[PDB]
Amino acid sequence: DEAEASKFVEEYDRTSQVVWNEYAEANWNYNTNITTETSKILLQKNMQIANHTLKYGTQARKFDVNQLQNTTIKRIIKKVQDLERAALPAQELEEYNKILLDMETTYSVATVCHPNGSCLQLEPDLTNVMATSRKYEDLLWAWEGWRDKAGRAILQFYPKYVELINQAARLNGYVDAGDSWRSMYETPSLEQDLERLFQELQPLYLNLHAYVRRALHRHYGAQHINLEGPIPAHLLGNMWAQTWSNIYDLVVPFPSAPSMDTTEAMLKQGWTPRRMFKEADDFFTSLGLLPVPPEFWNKSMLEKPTDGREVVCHASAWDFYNGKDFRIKQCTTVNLEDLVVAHHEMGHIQYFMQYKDLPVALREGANPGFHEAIGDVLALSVSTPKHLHSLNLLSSGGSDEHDINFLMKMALDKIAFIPFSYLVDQWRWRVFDGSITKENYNQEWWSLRLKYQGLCPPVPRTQGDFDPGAKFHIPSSVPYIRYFVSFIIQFQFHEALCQAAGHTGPLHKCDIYQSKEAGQRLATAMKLGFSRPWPEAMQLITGQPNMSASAMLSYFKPLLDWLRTENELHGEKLGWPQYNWTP
Ligand SMILES: O=C(N[C@@H](Cc1ccccc1)P(=O)(O)[C@@H]1CCC[C@H]1C(=O)N[C@@H](Cc1c[nH]c2ccccc12)C(=O)O)OCc1ccccc1
Ligand SMILES: [Cl-]
Ligand SMILES: [Cl-]
Ligand SMILES: [Zn+2]
Repeated sequence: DEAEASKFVEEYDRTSQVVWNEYAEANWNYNTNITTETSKILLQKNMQIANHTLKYGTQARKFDVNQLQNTTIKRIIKKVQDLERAALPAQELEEYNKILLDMETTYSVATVCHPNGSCLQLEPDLTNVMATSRKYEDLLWAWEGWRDKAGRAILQFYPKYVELINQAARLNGYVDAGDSWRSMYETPSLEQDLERLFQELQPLYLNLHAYVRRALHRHYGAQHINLEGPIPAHLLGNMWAQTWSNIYDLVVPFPSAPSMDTTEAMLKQGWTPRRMFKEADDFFTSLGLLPVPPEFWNKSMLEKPTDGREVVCHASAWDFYNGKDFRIKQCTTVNLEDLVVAHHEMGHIQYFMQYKDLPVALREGANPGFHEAIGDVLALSVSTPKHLHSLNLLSSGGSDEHDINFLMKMALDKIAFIPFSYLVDQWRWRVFDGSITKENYNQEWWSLRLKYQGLCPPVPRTQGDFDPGAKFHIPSSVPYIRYFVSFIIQFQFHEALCQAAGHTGPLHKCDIYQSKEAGQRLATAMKLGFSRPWPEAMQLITGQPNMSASAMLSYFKPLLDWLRTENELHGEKLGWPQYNWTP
């Protein structure tokens, strides 16, 4: 029993390193150059990894996990018993593989053109229209156009995807795919936990929603904005209305206090994509944390290719499973937004390197949310006026008005995201559990878009529309609740790391730069990887075991007070009692 289990673990680990390393590069070649050849080679490398997973997964299932003495060994074998997609019969496996590939390619090659012959890709073209245009009709063209081309074209694949991913999940002992996804957190109370955490941030979100709805009322006209209704989903400076910081100019609390154009400030002093990752590297090393290998700089795709290549532009960070080769792939634009994104990517990279000496089965974040949180934590300190001024991207800081402005900028990004990141997998769990059918995909999406976010589609939805398909993580099959957890827990990390750094006074003024006390708590948690249940890693960073929104609420507390006063003086109905309103 016990000695065979130890040998199995070792054999699995060394062989997976080879098989997963070979898969990583084939997958990289498809991502950095979408062709029919790299698509073929990947689908073939899917079959080799499936063979490995099946061989070792079948053998792991003959071990009684219950009889196993060693805790680490027992936790590995149990994980290896989950074949995931490899549990599918050969014919379904290759269909599910082609489906996943066809959804990725469809999303990534989608363009939106005018009759004049000019066509727009999502990054950077449609993305810039969403962020900078203040014309109702232009935003609507980019918003509808993206959903017409990407969303609609994903719909032919999705019901077959749901069937196959669910089947593989049943074959691994789960009730459905969303059940398999939720189990990554190892928390039976998970749904309740997240629901409570969502309700905690309701008052702060409803007040932000009401404040911004008024500002859109000012700008876009009383005829197009309902002050008791949902906000049209194309007016928030982002394609999915998931973050609202790009319309900051429309909502500035104190316009008498102008802040530098951080983007033109980056362009003015000749910031590059390379510079942005070099600065993220520096923030990571300032904490006493690992620098990126030299190899990283030679192998990563830090900017969008210009040699006429078709790519997956939605960013990702890569582990090639040898402990040396880690890469980022980003279609980077020189702005504050992608500087924050670069840090997110470098936190994934830092995580790979921190747990690189664990068995591969344990080479994961404490939970998926821990992995998304790490780069966002540093980025919170980066985005402070103090630190931005030190990068020469600002000129100051000080007055309670600059404070409210900075906090508003932060809330338009962080608070606005809470209902959205909660939504996606609420929709998807109900698609997976069978309660939402292909008949109700879209209607149920907008039902939740209304309920949680207070948004309405600017144009009524017709038959054949599949608006979830216009969002990366859906055709790409990436779980989303990881980002909801991340946004809550990053402020907990921030609060506790600020305490270690000896920050007194308001949390939003904290800048953990160069703190070896902050660095030590992240490194100690990250080195665990997936070895222990996550409340341990949570305890190690924050001195306690639970997820809480209190650290986030504390950070925005001065904004909540300002929003309440400001909304109360404008007589705003919080929420959307007239929910059925459509523009
Ligand atoms: O890079 C990814 N994952 C990403 C996307 C991906 C997943 C799977 C296959 C292919 C690609 P991303 O989250 O970095 C990633 C790439 C750019 C931002 C991130 C994102 O998606 N964010 C969400 C949420 C979001 C909105 N605004 C922001 C701002 C900052 C962070 C997140 C965020 C989004 O909808 O785009 O995976 C790293 C990893 C490997 C192994 C174990 C654990 C983690
Ligand atoms: Cl949508
Ligand atoms: Cl997840
Ligand atoms: Zn991420």
